[PDB]
Amino acid sequence: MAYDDLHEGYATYTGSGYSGGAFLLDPIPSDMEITAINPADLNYGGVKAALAGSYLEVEGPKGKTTVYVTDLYPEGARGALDLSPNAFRKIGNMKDGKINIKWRVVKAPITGNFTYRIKEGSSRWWAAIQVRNHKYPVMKMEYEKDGKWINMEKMDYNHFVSTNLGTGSLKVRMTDIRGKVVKDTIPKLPESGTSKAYTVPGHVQFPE
Repeated sequence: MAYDDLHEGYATYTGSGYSGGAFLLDPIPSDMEITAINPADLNYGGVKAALAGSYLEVEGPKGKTTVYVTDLYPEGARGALDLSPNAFRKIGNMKDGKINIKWRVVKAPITGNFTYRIKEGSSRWWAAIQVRNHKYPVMKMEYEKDGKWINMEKMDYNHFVSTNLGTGSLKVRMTDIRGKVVKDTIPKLPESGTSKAYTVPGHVQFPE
């Protein structure tokens, strides 16, 4: 109904998600509080991986904490989260196995601008571009070509994808879950698909 509405569900805990999570957000600091998220809640607004790299404030029987969303919780029911143990311990008893929670999307406790990650295989012909360090969920990414703004499809693996992106620097614009839009420019994509993924610095952030 609204993006920041309270969700009721359950949480278990897991050690997965620090490395190899579905949203390709590595490296994740080993002491970060993180979660995997069920697929229905993940795909808010009909955007795949809408909530990938979002932060959630999660309340359990013992208190509240904030977690970075790094992975899919496969087959997870609506409302359900698979927390890292450092997060789970803060809000419940690990000996219970599974606890009732209430959670909502919150502003990222971060500083600085976006960083972009260009997936391996990317070029001006086909590219997958991830936004990192974003204050709110990224719902939309578009790039400019011949004076037109082209919408990029967000994929399950938390990158936006297009083909035939054109030449020169890539002018992009990002829309958050509140509908705030920021514009940035990324250097030229390679002329042949890259063998390795790489990151490039961004210069903008969603407003407070």
